[PDB]
Amino acid sequence: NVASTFLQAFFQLWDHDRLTLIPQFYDSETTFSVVFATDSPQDPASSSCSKFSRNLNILSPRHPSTLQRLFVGSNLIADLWKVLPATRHPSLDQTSQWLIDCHTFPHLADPTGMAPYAMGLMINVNGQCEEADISQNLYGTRTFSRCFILGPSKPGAPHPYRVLSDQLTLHTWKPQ
Repeated sequence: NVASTFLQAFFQLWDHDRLTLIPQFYDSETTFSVVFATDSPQDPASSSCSKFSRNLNILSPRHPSTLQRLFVGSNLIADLWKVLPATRHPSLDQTSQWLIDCHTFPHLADPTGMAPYAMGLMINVNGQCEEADISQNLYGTRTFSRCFILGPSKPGAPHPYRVLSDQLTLHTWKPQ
């Protein structure tokens, strides 16, 4: 199971050494997205994304009830990831915590040009984690859904597969 192998490594790194993930799996073609709500009072990630978008003037005003999405190109991924809260994810060994779906996506082009089509992998992850922001002194449990789109990597890549798209949706944050 490639998804389990990828997610086990991905989330362990995401907790302790996330920036390592970018050179390994991410490239110039990749896009990263975060969906969050402005309404939440004690949400650390929402404030982090909100401040980040404002600083780079990326933010576009919407109704408070309306959901907000922040998407960044390859150059901005590292800086955005830095700002996001520290997280501790439960091991995938605990089946109750994670719901993982892995599906083939045979619509991708072949970078080599050797074959007409290239095999693509789509990974959807439902999980929970412990989000802590020390500077704010905010601690809580997060509910999230994350979607990965995997395709064949470009030449000189560390790994055979790369992340074409990464979409993170922040649903609920429970204090203490």
